[PDB]
Amino acid sequence: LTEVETYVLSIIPSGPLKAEIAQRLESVFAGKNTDLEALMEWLKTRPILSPLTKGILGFVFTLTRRFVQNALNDPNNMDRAVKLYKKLKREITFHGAKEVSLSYSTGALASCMGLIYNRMGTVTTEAAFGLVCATCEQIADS
Repeated sequence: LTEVETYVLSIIPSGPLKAEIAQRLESVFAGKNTDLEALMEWLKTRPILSPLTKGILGFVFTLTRRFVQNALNDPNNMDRAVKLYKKLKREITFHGAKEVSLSYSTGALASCMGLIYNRMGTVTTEAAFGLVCATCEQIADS
């Protein structure tokens, strides 16, 4: 979480929105804000954020919806996603997961988040965080 965050914020364009998001990630994290629905509707209606970025945030929040499924979602990316997912099912640590994921393209990583978002419980939370981190990192690096 505390690692994840700075990686997540790095793909948010500058402005008061970044602060709103950091604020919301932290209060969810801390179990202070428990209203996922109010949160998801809030996120769904945010301007500025690319659909992919909304989907990634939606995933993170769900971790800590059609617009998320569609955002995360070509066949080449889907094939690679399955191959990454095979590995992540076998990942128990955050860094193990992160290091493996970084070897895949942004499209494969997004699609892989998509796979897991329809199959929560098929990879551990640490693994899911690792994937989020790698995805954000690749996005920021371009």
